[PDB]
Parts: sequence; structure tokens; C-alpha cells
Amino acid sequence: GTEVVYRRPEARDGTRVWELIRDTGSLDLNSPYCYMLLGDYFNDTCMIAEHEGDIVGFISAFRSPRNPETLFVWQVAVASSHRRQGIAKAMLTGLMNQKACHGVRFIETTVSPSNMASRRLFLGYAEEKSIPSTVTVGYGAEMFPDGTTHEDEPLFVIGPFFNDIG
Amino acid sequence: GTEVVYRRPEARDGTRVWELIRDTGSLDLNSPYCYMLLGDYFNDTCMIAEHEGDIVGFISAFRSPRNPETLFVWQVAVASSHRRQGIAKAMLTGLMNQKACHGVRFIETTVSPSNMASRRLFLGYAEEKSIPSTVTVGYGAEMFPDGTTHEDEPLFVIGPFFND
Ligand SMILES: CC(C)(COP(=O)(O)OP(=O)(O)OC[C@H]1O[C@@H](n2cnc3c(N)ncnc32)[C@H](O)[C@@H]1OP(=O)(O)O)[C@@H](O)C(=O)NCCC(=O)NCCS
Ligand SMILES: CC(C)(COP(=O)(O)OP(=O)(O)OC[C@H]1O[C@@H](n2cnc3c(N)ncnc32)[C@H](O)[C@@H]1OP(=O)(O)O)[C@@H](O)C(=O)NCCC(=O)NCCS
Ligand SMILES: NCC[C@H](N)C(=O)O
Ligand SMILES: NCC[C@H](N)C(=O)O
Ligand SMILES: [Mg+2]
Repeated sequence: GTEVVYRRPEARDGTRVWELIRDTGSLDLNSPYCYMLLGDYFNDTCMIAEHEGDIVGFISAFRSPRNPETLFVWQVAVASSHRRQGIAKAMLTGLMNQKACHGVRFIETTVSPSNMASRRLFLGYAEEKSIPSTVTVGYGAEMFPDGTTHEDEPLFVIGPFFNDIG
Repeated sequence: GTEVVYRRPEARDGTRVWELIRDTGSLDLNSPYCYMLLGDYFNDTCMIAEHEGDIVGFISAFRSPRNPETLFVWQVAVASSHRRQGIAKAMLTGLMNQKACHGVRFIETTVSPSNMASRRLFLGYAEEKSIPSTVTVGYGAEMFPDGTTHEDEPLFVIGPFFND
């Protein structure tokens, strides 16, 4: 085998990341331009996984502007062909080592009910680090547009990763 | 008639903002969830305009994480009903005068060449302030997906606003 390689995205990755997100089904697809922005302005806090030249994983995240100790994790995707190999866990652990994630004391993310593997990713991460997790309302189904059905997006708060140091 | 009123967005505005952008038929439409995140996490650098209870304008923007003296302006939309009344100018100048924009020295934004009104919004902002504008390559058409056809998105850099 050929090991999966991990790196930050670039603007040029935007199309291929877009294609990865669209091919999941279970994520809400943003514009290609959005993923170029993430690769450009936000790439210090995002991650790509590649295998034999193909993008097989992506995480988008950003530090909250008002609450910078919080990293919001937006989308996590691994290509169908490459699931259950530890790529998402490796991307999340690797994201949290990045220089721009120094000092992050909480992760926030929303995980619906049908994103069952995603729930195990995030709650398993908290377990393995022996860190608390809590779930609040997040964005309910009612907030979404009329005339299609979206699941609730409850908010997971994972942390604190480290103590308040006097 | 009734004055347009301006405010920061909130997460709950995400659907209505999505619908405004959709209805333009001419902006890259993101997910409804994206606009909820903008209203939640980025609201200090965004804005809404409303008239008689309807959302008629939106800007999204954020300060660049690496280069926080730069405000990136992502999307600007005004409902077709309400165009050419100065709502976009009012949203932009209002935005730049908000607390969260103190210390911004540059605006960055992309403006495709057929978007004549957007070009005028940004270049007119620079011109009224007597501040430089510069255009560089941005995101060319070739970056966008196969089988779709997108205009180039050249990058406008407006500034510096001041020289401290
Ligand atoms: C969430 C997602 C990114 C996980 O990526 P991944 O690389 O396969 O995940 P990993 O291999 O790193 O596994 C992370 C955790 O979830 C668990 N897990 C992942 N996929 C699972 C599955 N299908 N069944 C059971 N457990 C699973 C792993 O066992 C691991 O938990 P553990 O730490 O208790 O060992 C991936 O499933 C994805 O993109 N899914 C979208 C499709 C989808 O879930 N659709 C649901 C609607 S049909
Ligand atoms: C770009 C947009 C936000 C401008 O909003 P607006 O509220 O109508 O703009 P304002 O009234 O504040 O005017 C801003 C500048 O644009 C000019 N302008 C706006 N619409 C114009 C048009 N149809 N004709 C020529 N000038 C135009 C104004 O004269 C003003 O320039 P000035 O300062 O030289 O006088 C709006 O056209 C819009 O939402 N368009 C749809 C979204 C988009 O950009 N789609 C892609 C393009 S087809
Ligand atoms: N965590 C995922 C949240 C939302 N469903 C999205 O795809 O952006
Ligand atoms: N400035 C607009 C850039 C892009 N066309 C979008 O709609 O996001
Ligand atoms: Mg142009």
C-alpha cells in the first residue's frame, strides 16, 4: 500500500474539494468558490487527505472571531471508497496540531442524527483525550428553507482541552 | 415612504438571506447552513438591509485570519426591487464604520468582469475616499469545475486606507 498524505488545502483545491463534498450526499454543498475561499483565507485551520493523487478527505474549520479559543469544525468528509480506514480521525488529530490551532480550548461542530459515523468521530476524539463533550440545540430543522426537509443540527461542544492557567 | 433599516444578521436569518442570494440568480449560491454560520460566527462583519419587513440587502465579510488588517468582502446582494437606491453603498460604508472593522486597512473582494454594478460599488468607494485600488488575477475561470462555465474572479485590493 501507499500511505495517505495529509496537508493544508490551497485555493486551487477548491474544485476537487467541492466534488468530494458533493459526492458524499450527507453534507450540504456550498459553491466551488466557497471551497476556494477556505483554501485561500482559512487554510491554516483546514486539512486535506490524499491517496494515490486523489483527494479522499477534507476538514474545514475556523477559529471563532468573537471567541477565539473555540475552533468551529464545519465539514468533515471522507470519500466512500476510503472510509473506515482512520482518515477522518487522522485529519482531526492532525488539524489540532497545526500552528494556527495553538491555544484552542474547545471544538464546536454540529452533527445531525443521520451522520452517525460523524458522531462517533467527535465523541470518540473526546473519549480518547479524556475531555468532556456536551450537546445543545444548535440549528433546528425549522430554521431551514421551506419545501425541502433538513435534519436538526445540534451543537457539540468538546472541551476544555486544557485548564485555566493563572 | 418607509426608510430601509440596517442591522447585523443572526443565525435565524440564514434562510431568508439564502433566498435573497438565490433569487438574484447571479451569485454563487452557498448552502442555507453557510448563511446561518455567517449570522452566527461572522455577524460582526456582515449586514442586512430590510424594507417593510423584507430582507432587501446582505453583505458577508470577514477579517482575513492571517492578515487581519484586510477585510474580505464575500457576497453583496440587493433585491432587484430595491436596486439603484444606494443600499449597497449604505451597507458597505456602514459595515466599514462598525467596531469590528476598526483598524482595517484594506478591502479585498473579487468582481467578475460582467458585474458592472459591483465594480462601480467598489471602485466608487475607493474613488470617493481617494484611496488606491489594484486588480490582480484572483480566481480564474479555469479553477472552476468541469462542465460548468464561470467568469474569472479577479481580486480587487482597495487600500491602504491609512499609513500607521
Ligand atoms: C464521518 C466520516 C467523515 C468518517 O470518516 P472515516 O475516515 O470513515 O472515519 P474513521 O475511519 O476515522 O473512523 C472514526 C470513528 O467512527 C467510527 N466509524 C466510522 N465509520 C463507521 C461506520 N460506518 N460504522 C461504524 N463505526 C464507524 C470508527 O470506528 C471510529 O470510531 P472509534 O474511534 O470508536 O474507532 C465519513 O463516514 C463520511 O464522510 N461519511 C459521510 C456518509 C454518511 O455517513 N452518511 C450517513 C447517511 S446515509
Ligand atoms: C451589485 C449590487 C449589490 C449593487 O447594489 P445597489 O444597491 O443597486 O447599488 P447602489 O445603488 O449602492 O450603487 C452602487 C454603484 O453601482 C451603480 N449601479 C448600480 N446598479 C447599476 C446599474 N444597473 N446600472 C449602472 N450603475 C449601477 C450606482 O450608480 C453606484 O455607482 P456610483 O457610485 O458610480 O453612482 C446589485 O446590483 C446586486 O445585488 N446585483 C445582483 C448580485 C450580483 O452582483 N450578481 C452578479 C451580476 S449580474
Ligand atoms: N457538520 C456539517 C454541517 C452541515 N450539514 C454542512 O454540511 O455544512
Ligand atoms: N464577490 C462574489 C464572488 C462570488 N461570485 C460569489 O458569489 O461568492
Ligand atoms: Mg472586473
